[PDB]
Amino acid sequence: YPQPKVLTPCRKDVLVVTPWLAPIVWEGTFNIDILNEQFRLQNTTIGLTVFAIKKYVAFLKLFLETAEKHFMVGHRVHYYVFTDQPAAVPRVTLGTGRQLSVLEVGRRMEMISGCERRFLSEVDYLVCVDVDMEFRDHVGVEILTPLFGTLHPSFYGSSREAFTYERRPQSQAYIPKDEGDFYYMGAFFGGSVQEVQRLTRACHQAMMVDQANGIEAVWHDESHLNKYLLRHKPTKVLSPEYLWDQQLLGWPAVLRKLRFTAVP
Amino acid sequence: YPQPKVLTPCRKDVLVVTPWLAPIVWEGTFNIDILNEQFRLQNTTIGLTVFAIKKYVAFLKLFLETAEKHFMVGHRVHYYVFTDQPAAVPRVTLGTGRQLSVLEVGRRMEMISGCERRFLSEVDYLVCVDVDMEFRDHVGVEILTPLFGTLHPSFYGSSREAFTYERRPQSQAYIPKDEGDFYYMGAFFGGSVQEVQRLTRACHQAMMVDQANGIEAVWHDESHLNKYLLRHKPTKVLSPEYLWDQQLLGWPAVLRKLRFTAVP
Ligand SMILES: O=c1ccn([C@@H]2O[C@H](COP(=O)(O)OP(=O)(O)O)[C@@H](O)[C@H]2O)c(=O)[nH]1
Ligand SMILES: O=c1ccn([C@@H]2O[C@H](COP(=O)(O)OP(=O)(O)O)[C@@H](O)[C@H]2O)c(=O)[nH]1
Ligand SMILES: OC[C@H]1O[C@@H](O)[C@H](O)[C@@H](O)[C@H]1O
Ligand SMILES: OC[C@H]1O[C@@H](O)[C@H](O)[C@@H](O)[C@H]1O
Repeated sequence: YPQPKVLTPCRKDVLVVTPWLAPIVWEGTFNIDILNEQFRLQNTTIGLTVFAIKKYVAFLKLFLETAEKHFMVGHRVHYYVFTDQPAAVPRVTLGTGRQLSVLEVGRRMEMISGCERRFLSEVDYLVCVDVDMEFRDHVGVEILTPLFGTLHPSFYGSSREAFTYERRPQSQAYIPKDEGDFYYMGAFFGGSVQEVQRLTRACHQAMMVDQANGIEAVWHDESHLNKYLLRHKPTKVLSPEYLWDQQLLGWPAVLRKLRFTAVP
Repeated sequence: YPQPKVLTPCRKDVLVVTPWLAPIVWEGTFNIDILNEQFRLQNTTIGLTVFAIKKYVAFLKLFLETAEKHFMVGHRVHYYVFTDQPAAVPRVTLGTGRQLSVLEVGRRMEMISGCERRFLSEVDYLVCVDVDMEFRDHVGVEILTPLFGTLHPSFYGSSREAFTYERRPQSQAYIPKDEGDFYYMGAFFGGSVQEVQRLTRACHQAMMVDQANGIEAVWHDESHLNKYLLRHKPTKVLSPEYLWDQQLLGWPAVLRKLRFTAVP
């Protein structure tokens, strides 16, 4: 492979590492051949969780189809579809080493954290996403790490005072005006099973405290996710390549790939 | 602290992440306040090993004195001085939470890997350096990670064909002309105790194989270190700030700090 050269940065237009030395994942920063070998040597299994409740079942066909094309191809994958309509889950043909479980429900942080023992035995990493999305390009093992969040596409160019963190100190999700690294979106986070269970258990515990005190954070679990990732910093951060809306935001030059996007 | 901004890289003159998403540690890439808190929360202890055999005992006073000023200040530190002259080890006054053990000898990869049980109980990380050096500036927890190597100061601008890897395929340290990420120097490596014991055990095993086959790698343990870090890629790479010789190489603009340098 091309020899990296220490005096020629690959990307000079974007921050590629956080101040706590976590990689920020952009096209041009990783050699996927290297990463694939590292992960295949450990026989890595990746769990992907998606909620499809009521009308949202309609998004599953395109979500699954495009995950088969782009999501961890070559690696073991276990999709977990949480739904109130098990009969509505479309039968999508899967590649080898890939499987799908339907988990009938009848919220997300709770549901992710009481499926606890099942995830620990079955997968090495968990990735938690929204269902009303599609994969358009590679999303692979470059994202994998103990704990990751994703830069919210509307706020990656913003100053922190503008971040819509929870601002009331009455809420467990409270973050002062002068604190904050990034604004992560709730739609794409993950990590090792142990770290995701820690995060979702914390967020759930914090939501219950707010509920008992008669307050809902301004953006619900995303507020708590942001407070958690402030205090427990992620070991990788995904760039907005990993969570985009072309309809609302276009295709800026800074995004060399649009990998996982909102459905119009 | 200053808010990192995703569209303003801190350093645009240097590669700050490897193609396998390991940070390359340069001044300007890390907020040490963040890192210090993370490590102090775990009550981190760092072991620093140094060999001072024969004449090399003379380098210990300045090495230890300047380590006290610059090396992991604020954190727990355990110096391990391997020497053939225990009475020649200078008595240097140490800061709180810091200790020094004198290990009488009567090579390095062997010696590091049979002190195995002692390191596992006493320290969380191990750092292995040459003694004929001095600390001139901060060397702290930014370096800490499961496995790290350091860019050899003479070769960081070079192409791989120029790297003085072992080129004879008869040697365990053999690396083909078209393979190779970097040229790491043997003078500064480390990691978790488990990873350093794995590395030094591998290098030792490989040296014995070469010795049994009547061959010495061209640069001895540095050759084996380079073969190991090719096949087991380091989780952080230190920039040449961490291993420099101002007499031979000056003080280039690209080096904002000279942290650990050869003694003239
Ligand atoms: O009725 C619903 C609402 C939400 N969701 C899941 O939670 C996410 C949030 O959807 P969004 O917040 O865009 O809709 P809203 O929060 O406004 O109901 C969806 O992607 C689904 O993955 C769902 O399955 N059914
Ligand atoms: O007689 C010796 C040679 C080496 N060393 C240790 O191993 C390192 C290598 O020294 P160097 O290779 O510069 O000297 P040489 O390898 O030419 O003997 C030294 O820093 C010491 O840390 C030592 O203690 N005594
Ligand atoms: O301010 C945060 C909000 O940003 C909106 O753009 C987004 O659609 C919401 O889901 C929420 O993340
Ligand atoms: O080619 C590798 C060699 O480079 C020299 O500059 C160095 O002093 C030697 O110790 C060895 O590392």
